[PDB]
Amino acid sequence: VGAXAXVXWXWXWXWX
Amino acid sequence: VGAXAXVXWXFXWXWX
Ligand code: NA
Repeated sequence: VGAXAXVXWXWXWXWX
Repeated sequence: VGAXAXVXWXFXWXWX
């Protein structure tokens, strides 16, 4: 849990 | 739904 890649908040593919 | 900022897959903060 923290910063980098995976899932959650920020840039890439999903919803916003 | 798609690419850009928000929740889902990618970079930033959350789970690896
Ligand atoms: Na995200």
